[PDB]
Amino acid sequence: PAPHGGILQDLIARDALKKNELLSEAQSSDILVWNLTPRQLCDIELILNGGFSPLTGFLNENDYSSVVTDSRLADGTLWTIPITLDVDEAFANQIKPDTRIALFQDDEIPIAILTVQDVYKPNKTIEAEKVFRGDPEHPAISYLFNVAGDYYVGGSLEAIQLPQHYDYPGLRKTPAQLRLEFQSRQWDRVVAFQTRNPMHRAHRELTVRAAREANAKVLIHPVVGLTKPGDIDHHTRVRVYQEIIKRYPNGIAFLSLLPLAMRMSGDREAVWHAIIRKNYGASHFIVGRDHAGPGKNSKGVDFYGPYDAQELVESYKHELDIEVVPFRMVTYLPDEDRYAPIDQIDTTKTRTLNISGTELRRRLRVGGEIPEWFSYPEVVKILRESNPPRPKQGFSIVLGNSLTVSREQLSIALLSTFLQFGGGRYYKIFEHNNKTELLSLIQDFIGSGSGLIIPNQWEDDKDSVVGKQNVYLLDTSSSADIQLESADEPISHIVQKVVLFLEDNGFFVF
Amino acid sequence: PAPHGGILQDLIARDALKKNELLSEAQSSDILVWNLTPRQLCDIELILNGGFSPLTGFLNENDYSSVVTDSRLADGTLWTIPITLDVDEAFANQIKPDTRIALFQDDEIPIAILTVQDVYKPNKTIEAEKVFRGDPEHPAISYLFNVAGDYYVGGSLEAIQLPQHYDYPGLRKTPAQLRLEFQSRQWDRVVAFQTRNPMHRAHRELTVRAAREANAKVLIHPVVGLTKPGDIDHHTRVRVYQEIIKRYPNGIAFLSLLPLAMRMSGDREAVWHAIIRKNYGASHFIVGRDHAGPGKNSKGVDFYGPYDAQELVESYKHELDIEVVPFRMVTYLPDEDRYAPIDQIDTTKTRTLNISGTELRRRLRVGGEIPEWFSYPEVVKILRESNPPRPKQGFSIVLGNSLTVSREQLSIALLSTFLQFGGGRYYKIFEHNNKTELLSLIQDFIGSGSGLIIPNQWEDDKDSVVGKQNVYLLDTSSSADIQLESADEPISHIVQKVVLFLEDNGFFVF
Amino acid sequence: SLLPLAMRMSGDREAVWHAIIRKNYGASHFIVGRDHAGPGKNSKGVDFYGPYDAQELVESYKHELDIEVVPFRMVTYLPDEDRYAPIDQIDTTKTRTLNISGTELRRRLRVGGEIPEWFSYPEVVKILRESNPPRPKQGFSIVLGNSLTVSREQLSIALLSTFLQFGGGRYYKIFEHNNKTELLSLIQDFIGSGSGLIIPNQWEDDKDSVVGKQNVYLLDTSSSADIQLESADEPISHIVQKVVLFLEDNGFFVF
Ligand SMILES: Nc1ncnc2c1ncn2[C@@H]1O[C@H](COP(=O)(O)OP(=O)(O)O)[C@@H](O)[C@H]1O
Ligand SMILES: Nc1ncnc2c1ncn2[C@@H]1O[C@H](COP(=O)(O)OP(=O)(O)O)[C@@H](O)[C@H]1O
Ligand SMILES: Nc1ncnc2c1ncn2[C@@H]1O[C@H](COP(=O)(O)OP(=O)(O)O)[C@@H](O)[C@H]1O
Ligand SMILES: [Ca+2]
Ligand SMILES: [Ca+2]
Ligand SMILES: [Ca+2]
Ligand SMILES: [Ca+2]
Ligand SMILES: [Ca+2]
Ligand SMILES: [Ca+2]
Ligand SMILES: [Ca+2]
Ligand SMILES: [Ca+2]
Ligand SMILES: [Mg+2]
Ligand SMILES: [Mg+2]
Ligand SMILES: [Mg+2]
Ligand SMILES: [Mg+2]
Ligand SMILES: [Mg+2]
Ligand code: NA
Ligand code: NA
Ligand code: NA
Ligand code: NA
Ligand code: NA
Ligand code: NA
Ligand code: NA
Ligand code: NA
Ligand code: NA
Ligand code: NA
Ligand code: NA
Ligand code: NA
Ligand code: NA
Ligand code: NA
Ligand code: NA
Ligand code: NA
Repeated sequence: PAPHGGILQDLIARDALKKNELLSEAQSSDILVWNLTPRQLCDIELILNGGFSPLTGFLNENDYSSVVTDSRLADGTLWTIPITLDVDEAFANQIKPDTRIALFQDDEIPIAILTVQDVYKPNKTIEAEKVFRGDPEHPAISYLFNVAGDYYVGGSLEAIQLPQHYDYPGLRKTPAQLRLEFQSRQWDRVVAFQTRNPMHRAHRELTVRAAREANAKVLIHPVVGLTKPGDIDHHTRVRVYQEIIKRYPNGIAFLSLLPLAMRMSGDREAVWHAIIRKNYGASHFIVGRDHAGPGKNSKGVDFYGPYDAQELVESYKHELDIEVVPFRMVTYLPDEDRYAPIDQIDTTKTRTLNISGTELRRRLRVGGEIPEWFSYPEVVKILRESNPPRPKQGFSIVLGNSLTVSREQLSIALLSTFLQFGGGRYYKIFEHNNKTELLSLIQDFIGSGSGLIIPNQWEDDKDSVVGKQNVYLLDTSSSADIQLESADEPISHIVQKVVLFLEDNGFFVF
Repeated sequence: PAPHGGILQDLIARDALKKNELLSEAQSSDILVWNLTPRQLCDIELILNGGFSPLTGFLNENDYSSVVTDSRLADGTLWTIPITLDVDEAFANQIKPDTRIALFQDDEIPIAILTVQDVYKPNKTIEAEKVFRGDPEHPAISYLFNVAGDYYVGGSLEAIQLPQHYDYPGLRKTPAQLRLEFQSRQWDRVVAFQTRNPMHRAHRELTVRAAREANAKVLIHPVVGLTKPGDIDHHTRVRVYQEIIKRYPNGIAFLSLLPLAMRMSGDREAVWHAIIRKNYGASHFIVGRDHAGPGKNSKGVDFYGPYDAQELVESYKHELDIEVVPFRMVTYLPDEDRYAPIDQIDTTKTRTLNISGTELRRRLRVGGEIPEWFSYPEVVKILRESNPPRPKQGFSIVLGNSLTVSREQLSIALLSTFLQFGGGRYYKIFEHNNKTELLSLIQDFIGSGSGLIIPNQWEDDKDSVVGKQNVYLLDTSSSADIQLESADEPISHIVQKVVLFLEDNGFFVF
Repeated sequence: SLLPLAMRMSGDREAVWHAIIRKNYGASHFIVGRDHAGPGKNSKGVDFYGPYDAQELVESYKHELDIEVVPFRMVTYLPDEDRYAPIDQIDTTKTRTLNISGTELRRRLRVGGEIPEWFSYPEVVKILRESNPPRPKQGFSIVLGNSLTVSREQLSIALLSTFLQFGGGRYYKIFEHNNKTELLSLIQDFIGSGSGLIIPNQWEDDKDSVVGKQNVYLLDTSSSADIQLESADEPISHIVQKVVLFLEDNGFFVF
């Protein structure tokens, strides 16, 4: 179909003969400069290549406002997710309309020149409530208040180059490129599948049913920009994707990475995804159970209904101009050894089985087996590889402040004890001396699979610097992970408590 | 047999009723204090428990001198290795005979009180030449000039407690304890086997032949103090030992760890080992090929003859008072599938096979297979565990100073590139800013299996702080590990050069 | 078809006989390969019959036998071509051959050694191993020599308790024969059953014939003892180690 708005806004192509000129300007000693944030680098790349057609810059207050209260741009164009350039009060104060800002990446690569139209201070509460449904735990809302700048700068863009990427160099197809790919193959019907997790049997089966139902070729269009905090990294996922694609019949599917920054905005996001995919050249778009949803909040309540996205997309049907292929929960059928949409089976006279993400996360962490029927073995291998079971995980033991025994001696005792177990983990007594340059390394080591023995706590003001994962506190405090009987407890006693704690949590296996 | 000199000098036992008193003195605000070095902690523990009988303190100039030129103590007692308390000029200058020094461990645990007899400044060249054969590459000589203090403090000792150890708590038997062990079992003939490497098939067979020839039980008495730089760590070895001991027939062998600090002093060391083992209660002592030798120097010449130790031990035969069980190179016989002393086979009409240490080190580093006939599979598994093949090893890439491209961008490019390979390694751009507190972590990460991308070199004055292993230099310099064509070489070009280099070196396997 | 014939191992004469027998049984052709019906070599290593004496004798009686003889030259293995063939059809010069002799096979079976996939079929080898078990599965007997001066009762118990701790499936017993042949004749039944027997003392020479010498070892100071003691009064623990290591050296024990 035609790109949203009718015109593919590939500004890289549009501004080709301006490149050298824009470049010089971007590099002048007088232009105002803003180094894009991660999500901003994600958004700007989708703007500059026509992925966000009709957009051609970041939303001004007029367009922004309409998107928030209307799910439409000011001119009425269907558009549900606001794409804005969020800056701080400091930077904002130097901006005036007509001003031109050079937007850099990594403070080194000139990306584009923004021509300021306005500078407004959005009401984050409204955006939170109206666009993301107001639950404070919602990924988009937390980002909105905890990461996003408080001032939005609207304005038109002029492309210099798309953000730089040194990984998966040829796989990040642009709308024009993809469109050219489908064309060289004479693909006039393509059903796109969005995804931010690894693909298992259910997915392969669901995408193939789609391909069969729609009579169209398959485009595995995974998101490699920004997803949900805690998701599997995209590298591991690309591997999973490249492997699973080999399970489809020869010549039926194409893999292209989308550098989109998700919002986990359930239904609104689905509408947005469809618009994006249309721009990229797709004729059909899959929308399954809880599309783009962030699951449930800590209270166990749903951020979105399992089919809210499908319903919203359906209501915008005659406007989207891209065919939606909706799916009901695709589950496993033991007795027939096959998958199928839940709406096609009698959940009464047929048994179903389902390993949820939580359940999978758990198996991977315990080294548990994952059913041959659940996912393909190569996929699971890749997953285990970057999401190792406890006996391969790193950790850190912190000698609480309440501790009254010799910290030096207790440290050594823990070190020498861990050492005898053997098994391949690296251990170290890590003294941070409250130096954040050190505190920031604690997780790098845990991430490397190492066991760190930390002689003492760090200032509360520095706590943010440290990644709490696999970081256990040894103290008499009720809120200690490994609680001591008393601050003066004999070392050997403490050592056993710690060993048994770590062994009870899978770090040690004898 | 009786301990050397006739009296077991278990000073812990001797000074039992002085402990509280010595303790108080050691902790007085007026006594001179010296924190023992690693080798000194190894030596003092062998002195305090009677392992170095007849010694009861560190050698004074008279005794030291005799050992160096006579291989005997001043009184004529056969003794080949000098055991001295080496301190620096600063400390030495505060010492006077009759002075009492409190010797601590980790600046916290009071070990003993030394009563100074003298303070002399040895001629390290004579000791080097006369005791260790003068080759500068010799482990004991290098230590002598590079680590040992320049002033020796002779004097008698008074025990407070043996150095503290939190690992393998019950396995470090003292001479008295071991003697009691052998006794409770009614072992009146025990052949001891010294070792600082892992034990393979040859070892098991040779120690069993010894047990059969000598009609004695087997004592696997491994060194866990200090050995040769580069040796397998003692923890990995203790595991190897505890595993291999299960291959001997039920009730024939005993394992006890010896906290001795080796000198790699070939023949002199063998004589010493025999004296030590006798003190510990052994009736027989094995002395095989190149006993306690450090191999060859970089020039490929032998530090000691393959049987120099056997010959020296043989010349001191009637003095040692402990039976020596000599062995000729024990090798493998393919066709008969068995091991045997080289002196018992016709190297003419029978074929032999031998995987040397170098060869083994190599296989372990490439992930190569180790013959079922060479070592036991569990042993090899443990070895692989702590001596992982390249695809599991950590490394560091250093952006040379000559580099002219963007260091930030090249770093990110290398990061993103390594990331796509997947496979379990952790990567990080590590900025040290010449801070030694950071430089000193480079090897901790390499040791943890991580790949570090270092944006720039460090001051030459700080070079010592970093462990050179798996640390590669990317530069135009002729002496660069990964040599660049030119300082301005395009990033993608550099990235490929680095990738292929790492892949050529086993770090990456596709 | 099974032939209840009692062989004579009479090489060439026997081959002629076999042909006559097979003809009676209805055969039209009879194979006569290398060293047909020969008993190998005597202890001195000399051949009882030439490798082809049988073929030659059969050939001389050719027109009388009235049954066709199909002679074969040593059929051997060819590694590089992975196939068998008569030695007379290959150039033992430009082609390499391999051969696992009976002795060699007997040996592998006794040590639990592997037998090449190319030598025999795996099911065959399994069946062979089953009834010709490797040493760690074999039975044996230790005999406390007459020269022994230590307590026979105590040494017996010591050996019993020691073997017991090794575990692994073998059955052990102190077997007193009291020179009764009805008992001596059971020694091999037990060895044959895989058991380890500890025999407190020797048996009269007149009864020696009654016992099957296989896997029966003599512990004594005598020069002709299988496990030689240093002295008749050697302490028990010392003797026990000597015996254990002897048995382990002979594959009976594997740790
Ligand atoms: N079991 C399932 N049944 C139907 N649809 C599914 C199922 N699992 C995943 N999907 C759909 O696959 C697509 C991508 O899956 P996933 O990455 O987990 O979520 P997201 O929608 O956040 O990208 C979504 O449209 C989702 O609704
Ligand atoms: N293949 C061998 N043949 C003969 N003796 C050997 C062999 N391997 C090891 N040994 C002997 O085993 C003992 C311990 O071996 P090792 O740990 O390698 O050396 P070290 O003497 O430095 O502890 C030494 O007496 C050594 O000479
Ligand atoms: N490798 C061989 N090459 C040629 N002939 C063989 C070979 N092996 C066995 N034969 C022949 O197979 C027949 C039966 O073999 P075998 O049972 O070992 O001997 P026997 O003649 O005593 O029954 C004999 O004719 C023998 O010569
Ligand atoms: Ca704010
Ligand atoms: Ca729900
Ligand atoms: Ca207390
Ligand atoms: Ca010096
Ligand atoms: Ca040599
Ligand atoms: Ca140039
Ligand atoms: Ca012959
Ligand atoms: Ca006697
Ligand atoms: Mg990009
Ligand atoms: Mg989902
Ligand atoms: Mg100690
Ligand atoms: Mg050696
Ligand atoms: Mg035959
Ligand atoms: Na249309
Ligand atoms: Na910079
Ligand atoms: Na509100
Ligand atoms: Na349709
Ligand atoms: Na709903
Ligand atoms: Na538990
Ligand atoms: Na003596
Ligand atoms: Na201290
Ligand atoms: Na020599
Ligand atoms: Na003597
Ligand atoms: Na002797
Ligand atoms: Na090479
Ligand atoms: Na003949
Ligand atoms: Na006839
Ligand atoms: Na014929
Ligand atoms: Na032997």
